[PDB]
Amino acid sequence: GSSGSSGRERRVASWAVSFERLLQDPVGVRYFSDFLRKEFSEENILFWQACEYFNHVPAHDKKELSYRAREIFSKFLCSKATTPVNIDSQAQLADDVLRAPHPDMFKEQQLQIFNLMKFDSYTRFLKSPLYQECILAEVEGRALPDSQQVPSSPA
Repeated sequence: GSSGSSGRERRVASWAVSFERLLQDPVGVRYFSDFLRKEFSEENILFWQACEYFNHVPAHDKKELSYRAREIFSKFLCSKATTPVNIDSQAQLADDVLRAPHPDMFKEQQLQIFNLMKFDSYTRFLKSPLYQECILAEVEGRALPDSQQVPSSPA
């Protein structure tokens, strides 16, 4: 009797070797995201993604930078922002992002969350049974479930 799967390399576990692997892989994110939602911490990952989109934008290009900087800001970083991220807007970014943003400045904030979750969520994500769901299929050799399908409430 065969054991495990012979389809592709170990991706389920690859989400433990490092963080870069968690994102790089479309599966590691689909599951990670859901987890956060469990405790209404999506904003954590939602914010990070945004940055990547902003930072990527060149400095010269303002039309875009602004649109994003402002949106992203008033989105997570603001006084009445729906859900403020752990990050502190004390960086007086507004006054900046508003007048003239920076495709590098964010690099700092974005990183803040990256590490936060990496030690906040990323850590638990593995401790939780959800992540294991894919593990069993990897060690056993079965298909992977659907994060969304998985009930937030534990057994």
